[PDB]
Amino acid sequence: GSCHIRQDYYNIQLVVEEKTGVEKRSIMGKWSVITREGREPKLMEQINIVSNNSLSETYCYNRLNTSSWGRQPARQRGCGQTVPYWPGDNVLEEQYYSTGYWVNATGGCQLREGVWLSRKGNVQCQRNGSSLILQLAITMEIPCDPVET
Ligand SMILES: *[C@@H]1O[C@H](CO)[C@@H](O[C@@H]2O[C@H](CO)[C@@H](O)[C@H](O)[C@H]2NC(C)=O)[C@H](O)[C@H]1NC(C)=O
Ligand SMILES: *[C@@H]1O[C@H](CO)[C@@H](O)[C@H](O)[C@H]1NC(C)=O
Ligand SMILES: *[C@@H]1O[C@H](CO)[C@@H](O)[C@H](O)[C@H]1NC(C)=O
Repeated sequence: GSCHIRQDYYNIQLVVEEKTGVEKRSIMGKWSVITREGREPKLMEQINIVSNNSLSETYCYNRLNTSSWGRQPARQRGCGQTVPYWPGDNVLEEQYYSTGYWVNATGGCQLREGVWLSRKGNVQCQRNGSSLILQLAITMEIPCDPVET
């Protein structure tokens, strides 16, 4: 994925174990939470590179299958929409965990069976005040609440 070298202003404080998902306070690990100035925190993989004719490190927002973590995200996003996680949701393109980081996930934009998070979809609804648009496959449960209060 997108890679960026560590800058001296980065204050890396959180590492996550790839398979187990254990979070620990540390400055250094294979998967670390990186917050580039202004940007959302992201879990990034340390990768070996050649840069300016020398061996080095960089950090890349690479895909990570979080199934073995055995814990759910607080939000997910895919196909240009970000939604709260509701139990029953499928894995989307990225997952946000409550300690505070996005993970590049292994899913897509199918939120439930036959229900896609699609900006050009046919159903508008909300989850906890957050607006979303769904595309439904051809009864069908709508996994969200009406916009009317
Ligand atoms: C999640 O990570 C994957 C790689 O693990 C990213 O996919 C690659 O993105 C780069 C550009 O950044 C392309 O050159 C590659 O062809 C893509 N595929 C692979 C298999 O490497 C993906 O873009 C990342 N997703 C997000 C949302 O950042
Ligand atoms: C992620 O891992 C789980 C457990 O091994 C597996 O069932 C699932 O298919 C994996 N997802 C992808 C996209 O490989
Ligand atoms: C979001 O809404 C659902 C259903 O309306 C509810 O079950 C859930 O507790 C809400 N979550 C929060 C954080 O309010």
